[PDB]
Amino acid sequence: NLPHEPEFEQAYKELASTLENSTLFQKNPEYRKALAVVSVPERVIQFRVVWEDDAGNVQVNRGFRVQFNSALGPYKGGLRFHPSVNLSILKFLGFEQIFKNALTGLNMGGGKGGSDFDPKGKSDNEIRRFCVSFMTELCKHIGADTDVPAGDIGVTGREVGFLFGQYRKIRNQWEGVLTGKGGSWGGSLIRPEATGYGVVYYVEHMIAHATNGQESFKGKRVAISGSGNVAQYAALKVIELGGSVVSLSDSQGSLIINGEGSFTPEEIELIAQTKVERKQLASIVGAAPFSDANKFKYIAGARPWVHVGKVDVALPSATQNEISGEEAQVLINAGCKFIAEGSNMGCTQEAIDTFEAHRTANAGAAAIWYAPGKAANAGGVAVSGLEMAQNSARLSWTSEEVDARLKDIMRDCFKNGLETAQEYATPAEGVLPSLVTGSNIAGFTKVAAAMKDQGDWW
Amino acid sequence: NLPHEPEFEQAYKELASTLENSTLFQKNPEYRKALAVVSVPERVIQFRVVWEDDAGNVQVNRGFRVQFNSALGPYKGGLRFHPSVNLSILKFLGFEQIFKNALTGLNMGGGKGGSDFDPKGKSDNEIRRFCVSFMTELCKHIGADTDVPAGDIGVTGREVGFLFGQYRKIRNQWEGVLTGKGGSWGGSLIRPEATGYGVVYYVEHMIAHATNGQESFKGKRVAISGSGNVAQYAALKVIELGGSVVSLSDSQGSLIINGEGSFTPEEIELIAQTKVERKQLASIVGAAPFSDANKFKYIAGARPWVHVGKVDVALPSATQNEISGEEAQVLINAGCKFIAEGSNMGCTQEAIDTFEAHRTANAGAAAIWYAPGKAANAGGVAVSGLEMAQNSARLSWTSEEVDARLKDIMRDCFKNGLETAQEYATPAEGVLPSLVTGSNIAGFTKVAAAMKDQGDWW
Amino acid sequence: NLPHEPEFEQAYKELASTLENSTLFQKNPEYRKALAVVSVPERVIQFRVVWEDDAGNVQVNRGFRVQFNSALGPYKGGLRFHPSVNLSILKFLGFEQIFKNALTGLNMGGGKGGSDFDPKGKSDNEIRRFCVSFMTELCKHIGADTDVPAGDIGVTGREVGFLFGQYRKIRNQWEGVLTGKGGSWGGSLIRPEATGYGVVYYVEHMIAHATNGQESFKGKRVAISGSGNVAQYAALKVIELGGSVVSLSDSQGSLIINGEGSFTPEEIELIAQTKVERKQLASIVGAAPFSDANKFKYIAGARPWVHVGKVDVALPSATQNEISGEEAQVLINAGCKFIAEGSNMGCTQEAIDTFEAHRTANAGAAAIWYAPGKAANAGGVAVSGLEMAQNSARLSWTSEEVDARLKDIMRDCFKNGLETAQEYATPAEGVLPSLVTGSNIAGFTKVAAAMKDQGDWW
Amino acid sequence: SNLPHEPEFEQAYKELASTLENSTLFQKNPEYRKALAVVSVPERVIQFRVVWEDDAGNVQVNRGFRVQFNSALGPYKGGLRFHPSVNLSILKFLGFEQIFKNALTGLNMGGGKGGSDFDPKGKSDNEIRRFCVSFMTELCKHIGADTDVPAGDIGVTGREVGFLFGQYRKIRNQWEGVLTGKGGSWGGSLIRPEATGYGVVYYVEHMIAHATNGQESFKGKRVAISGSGNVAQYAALKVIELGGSVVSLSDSQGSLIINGEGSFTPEEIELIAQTKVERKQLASIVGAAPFSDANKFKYIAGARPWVHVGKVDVALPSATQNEISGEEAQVLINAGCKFIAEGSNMGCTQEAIDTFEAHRTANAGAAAIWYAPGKAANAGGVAVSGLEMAQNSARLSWTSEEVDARLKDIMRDCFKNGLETAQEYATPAEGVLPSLVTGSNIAGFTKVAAAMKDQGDWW
Repeated sequence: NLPHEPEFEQAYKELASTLENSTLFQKNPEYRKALAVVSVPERVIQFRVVWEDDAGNVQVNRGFRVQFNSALGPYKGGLRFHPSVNLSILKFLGFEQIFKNALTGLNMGGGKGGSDFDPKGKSDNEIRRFCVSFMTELCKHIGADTDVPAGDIGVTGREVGFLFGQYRKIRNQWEGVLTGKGGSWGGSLIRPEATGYGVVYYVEHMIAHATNGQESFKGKRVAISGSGNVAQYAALKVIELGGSVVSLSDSQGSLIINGEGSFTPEEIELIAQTKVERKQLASIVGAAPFSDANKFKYIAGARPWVHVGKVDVALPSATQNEISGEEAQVLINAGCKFIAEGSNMGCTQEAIDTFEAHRTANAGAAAIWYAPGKAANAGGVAVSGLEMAQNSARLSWTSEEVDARLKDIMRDCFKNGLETAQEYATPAEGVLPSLVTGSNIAGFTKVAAAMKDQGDWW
Repeated sequence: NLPHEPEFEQAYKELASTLENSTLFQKNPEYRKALAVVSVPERVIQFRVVWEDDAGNVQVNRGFRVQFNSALGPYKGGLRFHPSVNLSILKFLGFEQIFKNALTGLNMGGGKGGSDFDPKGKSDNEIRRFCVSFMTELCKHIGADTDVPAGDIGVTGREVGFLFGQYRKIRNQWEGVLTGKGGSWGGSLIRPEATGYGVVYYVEHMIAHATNGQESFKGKRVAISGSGNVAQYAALKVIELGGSVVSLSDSQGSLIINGEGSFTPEEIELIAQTKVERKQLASIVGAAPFSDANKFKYIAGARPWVHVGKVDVALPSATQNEISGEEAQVLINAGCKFIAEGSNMGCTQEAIDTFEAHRTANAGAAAIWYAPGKAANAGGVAVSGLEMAQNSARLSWTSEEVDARLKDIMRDCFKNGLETAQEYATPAEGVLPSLVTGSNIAGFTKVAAAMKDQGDWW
Repeated sequence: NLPHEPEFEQAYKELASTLENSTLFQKNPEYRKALAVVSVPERVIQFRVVWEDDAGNVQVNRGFRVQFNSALGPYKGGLRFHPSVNLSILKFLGFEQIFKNALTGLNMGGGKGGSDFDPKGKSDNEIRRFCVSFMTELCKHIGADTDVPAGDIGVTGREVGFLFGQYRKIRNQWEGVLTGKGGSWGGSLIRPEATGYGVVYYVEHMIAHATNGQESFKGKRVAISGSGNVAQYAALKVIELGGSVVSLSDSQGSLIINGEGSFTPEEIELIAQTKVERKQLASIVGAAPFSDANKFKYIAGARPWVHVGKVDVALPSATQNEISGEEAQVLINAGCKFIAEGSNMGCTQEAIDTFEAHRTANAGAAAIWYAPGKAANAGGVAVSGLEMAQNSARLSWTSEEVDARLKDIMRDCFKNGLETAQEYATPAEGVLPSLVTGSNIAGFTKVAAAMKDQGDWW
Repeated sequence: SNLPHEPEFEQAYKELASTLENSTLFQKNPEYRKALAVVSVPERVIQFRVVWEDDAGNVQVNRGFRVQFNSALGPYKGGLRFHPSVNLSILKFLGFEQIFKNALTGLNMGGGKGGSDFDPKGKSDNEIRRFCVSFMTELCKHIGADTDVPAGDIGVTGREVGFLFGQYRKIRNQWEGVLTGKGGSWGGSLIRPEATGYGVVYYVEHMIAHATNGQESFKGKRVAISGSGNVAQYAALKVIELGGSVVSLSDSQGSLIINGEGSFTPEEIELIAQTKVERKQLASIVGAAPFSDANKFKYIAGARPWVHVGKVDVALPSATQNEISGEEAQVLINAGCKFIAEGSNMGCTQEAIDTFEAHRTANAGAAAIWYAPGKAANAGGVAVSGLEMAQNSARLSWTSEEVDARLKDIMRDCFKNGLETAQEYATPAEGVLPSLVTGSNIAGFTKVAAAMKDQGDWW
């Protein structure tokens, strides 16, 4: 009899239902066996981790690595360091990573792990001492051809460092065992720009499809939210591609372009610099260049969607639930034909249905086409693939070579949605398929077809 | 004393007798010692396989992996499941595969394995359990840096899958350990088009050498027998290069182009469909577009060769023994300058002799040039290389890349045979070198020299 | 107490010095702790080697692998068979290899190894037996991901193959375990040309920076000394890039041009022909094409430098101490702006000094710029990385691809110097940074930061 | 070849070649001269940087060594020393010597030594632990219960062997006899703390029986022991159990001697032991009973005991290395001493051994002082190491008597082997005691090089 894993049970249940709400089990009833086999993890290793504080007292924590599926590649997925962390939670995140990884087209499996060690308040020494203990046991079960972890909440560049360093010390091997590594020791160019650029390349593959190769980002006006990695870099891509960034935002208010024009790459770098020193957009409007009142209007308390006027593309990249149902409709009245999430769960369920019913009711390129986070924002995941690719050759690509390849990888991710929705939720003649509905299913179907080829089920 | 291995002994003779009838041993008489050493296998694992049939009974079969030579690369060669299988047979096919893999210039060794297990009348369930057991032992002695098997008789997608999955299960590693793998779990694009395209690419390099790069496939008429995947895809690549595909065939008869012109790509495809439907060419000529008497002429019970008129290239891609002595001479009467086996052993010994006695009699592009199977149709073998390349970085290539690279590899195959005939079987001045001789020796020399470099012999 | 290690102790002291003559320890006084930690090798293997002579007597020699630092990659570096060999000498060379290797940008650590085994006067059968015995133990501590050794004094192609083959037999793996491999069994194209081209490309990147990208080698008069492959392949590349090779020279004398005009490839192939036959430059001047006193002019005794009139670029590539203080001054008065080493210790300390004190005294493109051997002749190292890169996919590149990539590695190498010099030895405005100082620090800082990232020090 | 200066080693090598030359060996077996050049180079030496962290959290660096010298007879056996004077030279020397010593036990046990130059002096248990953790993280690659089984030495005791053991088990994930000197509940052996001390007395008591044609034993015998750690403690106790008297112990600060004719008692030895636990000195314990009593005891500051005990029969140096020189050798000759063997490693300098072996040549019979070398006589602690492995493999914990019975046997056969080896090859004049030094060195060398020849090491 199972224990209570409510975080996982729901993630399980969300998948089942979307597979049932589709033609997948009419055309292949035998894929209920796939769901049954796939949702038991292949392997879970739990381990005590004993580490020492700056005072010398003993401290105990629980370390986990859920290694869910490896049919399409080595186990791949993040490490989480947070006092909430437990099996139930890492399964929920392992499970989903199978299918979000699978959706990219790369040869990557699915897993997640970490510990309930709480890095808040700890010194860098304490972190280093814990990482060293964590990796002393974890080194046994990973490797560049077996399991390739990465970062997540409370594990970034610094901890990836400590973990890589101790893997090496024990294993006597330099290899792509971890991703999100430093640039001099097997890290990848276009990592910081990965999620920003990846969203833009994805939407570009949507445009060409809907417009039969006739239109692109060029000429288009693009309203964007947020000002961190994700917005900055999606903004820079629109610009290089001859488009128009017409809005940025932070949590206190929106900076939008007055009339026709865009942000320039010079201006975006200013906004970055102030986001490094953690100053809010209202603080830079009093000086040049943002003081120009003919170009910029700063609106306080406001998300940008209602203030941008006529827009063609919409890119939330700030937080979750930053587009409501009333903002979805205003976006539709404003002529916006495309929308993707740079941020995870960026659009509310209300707004999602609003985009999907509108798509449903408008044949072709009169529709507003929506892309969920799990596909459009997988540029971070894609570039991890390319880290390992380069790590395998022990060689650094150029920033042009990674960038170009990143785009191709968002095409495969685009294709996987497009083709799976055309097959399992066939729209009417004229109508665009559902990239959301396609993208919740494609991960499962690639992985289950794989599992059957390999005798994991029958 | 030695055992009886007629299959191996026969193939060992043929190579000795190729090698003796040349200058190889007058320049390097010590290379006789390489011959003695190379033809004793580096390693051979034989093993019992106990497996359960659908009725609950114990079944016993013999498992084999002959790992012959690894000087140029790790062991490369297929698995065969047929009741005929035994050490001698595998030692035959594995010995050959050393030299025919070597001939490509890719870094590949030589081996062969499989079993006396008979897939005839076996449920897919019985196949899976045999594959799971056969792998349970085979996994100890193989691995991507060590020994990389593939398909052969009785082993294709189904078994390559079951074998891969069980390897993954025990070894806990995702890697290029088998080839002919699925598209989603590490197969290469251009896998089906690989033998057809490779033959066409081999011929292209014949044309450039033979005319100094004044000619190509552009403007030439190509006779092609066969109408399965090799014939199909060779005809397509010909058409892509500006060539005319003037014939297709099957066991019952021939479909030829009337006068001048070519098959189009949508005509190959229609044929390919009706081939999947298991119906013959004679049955589609009642309808359009093959009912056009201006364009097509069905000929029952004929091979295409005498009925195509004047022709530039010929591509045997149906069966063994489809060009007789009479048909070689008719192709020579019809001005055909290039003949190359897409099918295996496509030309009968008299056709080969005819073509060789015509080359010796005609300096330059006057001569008909024959290119043998082991050289012309190693494109399935070459894309096995490109499958492995990709697997390593865990990154799919494009069609455009895999395809580009195949031509490169077929250039190397061509160069190896060409140059080896200039050196060790030197034709008179202005007369083309022998690609049959070249290609039966190039293998041996590359390995023998490499073996020496490595202290395998001295 | 630590043993007397004079050659290592001096090499440590030189670094500690060049690190002190900089802002590095001001800006980061913690990095002194790196110099401490880094300068004790991660690991050393010493081992008895017992091997048999042609008479059948047991002979004993010592074998060493210093695995110094593995932060930027797996250990990389040469093996040396010379009777001087001890730990101290290999410690010295390994130490410097870590920093030389980091300079390229590539993911290579640093090591050295070998034995006191004397090849001088040993038969090719004894070398082979020692290699087998030697590699029987060493196999245990190297591999394609741990340590990739190579050649040095006493270890060429022949020895390399003997080492490769015994690693194959034991480990039963074909991998990129060594570099300098035969072209059939994992070699790379552009190996011979590596140092010569490498040099030229580094000077092309210099030009580019020092003329804000408007000049290249196009139009430039280029002084070369030497006439072995290094000068020859530097001279072919200059000419490939639209530049003029106006001198070559042997130890006996110098062949130069009269006024405008330059060496042609074909004339270089005659100097290459007659340098294989061990004959001198003075001998070939009797005949055409060199006998043409209008184009060419042989000067016995002399080096090129005073006789080549006005010149732009100066590539010493013959033997040590070949540019004195005074020839530096003449190179300066001839208008030379660029000078690299292809031959190690090509410039004398006085000439290095003249070049730097000239650079310091002449803002911008008025300066002569001196590039040091460690950065300029990193071409053989670069291609070592590219050889491995190729062995990780079992797929060899074209000459043109290895050539393109050798260029970019030389760019990274330039960058690393230039940027480190801009940082830790800031030049005055308009003055070029010191690449000698650049390349001395850049190695250490790159390896030091990575060690901190990976918690090897704190 | 360039070769580094390893003075301690080179000397131990040359002296072995000497004692083997000075005998009928290489005439009867001239091919063994080839084993000489082979044996004396090590099979494998692993060096490694050890990086660790002090209580303030500052980085510290140290040098790690394991010398794997010979393995023909067995897996590499021999201790770990943590002392600031440690280098490859010293470890090669201690390594080399460990080979023949382990061969003399008659258990299938090779030779080697390792350690670090980490000084435990002044350092907290948390620092040592953290040191052993980083030390073992690298060493775990090159050792194993069928490969290399290290042990204690100066700087490494039961404390450090626990720390090291536990980090092996973490990384490698096997519990095994990959070390010795272990605690009684996690693979340890009974009699390990007793073993060296017991071993030397056991050995010496066969010297008595032989030299006295069965007439005498330790019964009656006054025996001058040096040192006051575990070796001298249980050596002393073994002499008191066998009817002898112990008339001295000592530390680095001084010697504590008997007055008149009595002995140390187990009661006293136990107190001296608990004093040595806190690591207090012999000068700190003579100012209250039972060591005040100046009719039984006299405490001497700065002195080794030898001149102060007067007339002695046996001498048992168990303090530290090079504690006996020619001066003291002659002092023991003049004291009527007839038997001497070291408890401590390498207690007698070459001068002592030249003296003792000159003395033996000169005087026939029971007038000779007879010296037993280290490799033969203080192999009791290392014999019991082999039995610790035996017991880990057997997966059982043998009784005190069973181990003792086996230790006993081991030192018997070693004495026999040494005695019978010299008798065959360095044959004495009539009456004259045969050389235990030349005999023990041959018997081991032969066993090693003979096993090496068979295994294709030399030919």
